[PDB]
Parts: sequence; C-alpha cells; structure tokens
Amino acid sequence: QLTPTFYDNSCPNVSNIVRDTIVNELRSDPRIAASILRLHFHDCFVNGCDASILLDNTTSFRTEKDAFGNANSARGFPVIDRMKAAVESACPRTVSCADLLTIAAQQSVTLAGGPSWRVPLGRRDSLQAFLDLANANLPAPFFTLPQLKDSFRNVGLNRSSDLVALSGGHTFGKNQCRFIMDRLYNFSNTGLPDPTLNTTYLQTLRGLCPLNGNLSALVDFDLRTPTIFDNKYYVNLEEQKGLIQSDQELFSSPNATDTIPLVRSFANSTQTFFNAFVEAMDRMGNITPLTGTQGQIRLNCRVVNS
Ligand code: HEM
Ligand SMILES: [Ca+2]
Ligand SMILES: [Ca+2]
Ligand SMILES: [O]
Repeated sequence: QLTPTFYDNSCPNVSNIVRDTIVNELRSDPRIAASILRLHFHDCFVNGCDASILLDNTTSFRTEKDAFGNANSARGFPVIDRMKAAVESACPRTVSCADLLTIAAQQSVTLAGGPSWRVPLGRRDSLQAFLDLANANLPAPFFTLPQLKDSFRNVGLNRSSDLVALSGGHTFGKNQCRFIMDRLYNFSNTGLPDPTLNTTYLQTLRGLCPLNGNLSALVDFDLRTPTIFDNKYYVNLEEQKGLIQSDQELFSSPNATDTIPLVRSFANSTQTFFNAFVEAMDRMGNITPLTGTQGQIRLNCRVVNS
C-alpha cells in the first residue's frame, strides 16, 4: 500500500526540490504547472502511474510520446529530467520517476493556487512503455459522456465524481484550435456549431480559431482564470462556456443526470471542489502501481536501468 511518508527518512527534501524546480520554470514558462499535471494524468491512465510515459523509443517498444493523445501535445519532459537529476543528487537511487511525477503534479496544482496535500508514495517505475495502450486508453475531446465514463471506468475510476473533479484540471492550461474546430463550424456533420456552446463565446472562439486557420494555435481552457487553479472551470460549464466537447458534456449531455449536480456543487464551493479534487487525484494516483520490489527506481526517467 502507498503511503505519504515513504520518503520522510530516505529523502525528506524531495517535495521541496520538486517545488523549487517548478517555481523556477514557471518564470519562463507559465504553462508548465498545467503541463506537468497533465503528464501525471496521461501516466496513470496507461498501465497505472508507473512513469511509462516518460520512456523514450527503443528498438523493442515504441514510446507513448507518439500516441495520438501525447504527440505534439504532451510537454514538460525536460523539466521532469531537471528535477529528477536534482533529486538524484540529494538522494541517489531513491525516488522513482513515477513518484517524482506524482509529487510534481501535486506541487504544480498547489503552486497554481490549488489545494495542498501529501500524496501517497511508494510507486516504482515500469520496465517498458505502452503506445498501443495509450492510444486505446487516453480519452479524446470528441468523446460523448458515455465514452468519457467508459474511459475512466476502464482504468479503475468508476465514480462520476472522479470524472467531474479530475476534469477540473482544465481550470488552467492550453488547448489547440484543432480540438474545437468541429464545435465552431461543423459539429456532428451538421454544418452548424455545437448548440451547447454559448453563442457569445462562440464568436470569441471563432476569432481565435478561424476556419482554415492555424490549427495549432493555443486557447485557454478557462476564460475566467487561465492560469489559476480554482473552481471557475465549473462556473464556465454552467454558462455553456466549457471549451471542449468533453468539458461541456459534463453539464449538457443527455446522460449528465449524475454529473450535473457535481458540476453545480463544485461551482458553488471552492472547498467542495478542492476536497473532491484531492480525493479523485489520490484515487487516480492509486491506479495499478508497481510497489515493493516490482519494477525499479529509474535513474534516468527516459530509459530503463541497465
Ligand atoms: C476527461 C477527459 C479529458 C479529455 C478528453 C481531455 C482533453 C484535453 C485536450 C484535448 C487538451 C489539449 C491538448 C493540446 O491542445 O495539446 C488537454 C489539455 C490539458 N488537460 Fe485534459 N483532458 C481530459 C482530462 C484531464 C484530466 C483528468 C486532467 C488532469 C487532472 C487534465 C489536465 C489537462 C491540462 C492541465 C491541460 C493543459 C496542458 C498544457 O497546457 O500543457 N485533463 N486535455
Ligand atoms: Ca503509465
Ligand atoms: Ca482557472
Ligand atoms: O488532458
């Protein structure tokens, strides 16, 4: 079983080293906290939080970095290498990349103004990467609510609160125009925009993402507080201002009878949201971890030890 005190004897300063790395990076890249939280999410949804996503290509297995959900999207890998090297200096061969990324995700959330808590630790690193599994397990913005629920249940998160709270990760960070083009000009082959997108916001988004424009252009997930981790993401949904299809469906899907009350609850209280976010985050961080003597303590997060 994972425990928050796992490194209190072997590397008590690990959390501080991680925080310092992120604080420093945030000065030149204000998007890094959001990027790191997402890396942890994409790690945990593929064979569990085993740092499998950090592995680079080898002649025997392909990297998850080339998965449809990661390619030209996932970022911050060099920052993880930086904190890993710093931790290896402070405490040689002690902290696993999987745990390091979990702490990095929590510290990123806290630094962005979110809740502060000690994550369970003791995870170990995978001996391989899973590209096919990443392609099958990572959800997509065009997923219907039933599909989003299926995706979460598939990795072990049965609760709608898991889905609604964790989707709160979109309270900050960026999104490429490519992922909302259908919502803006031709949703579900209607030649019309997604009716669940507020018409005033629709005009704003069309200006940021014109037809035939730069699909890689970046837009903020949260129009209220783009870089602050707070419950504004849910207030947006209530006003039909969720950015991507998967965001708005939590409030507008015909299958949202169970998610709507959660959306409202989180929009109404920061405390209720933060509590639910920590609860869901720890549940996600508990997905099929390698523990004890299973796996290894990777020295270089990009490659398996040899
Ligand atoms: C529920 C299904 C989800 C879907 C379909 C989804 C989809 C997306 C998409 C399309 C992007 C934009 C990627 C790009 O433009 O390159 C993105 C970004 C992001 N997502 Fe998710 N996401 C989901 C869940 C989550 C969860 C569970 C978290 C974390 C708890 C999360 C955190 C983030 C963050 C912070 C960003 C911004 C990353 C950055 O700016 O570098 N997402 N997501
Ligand atoms: Ca993984
Ligand atoms: Ca926000
Ligand atoms: O994501």
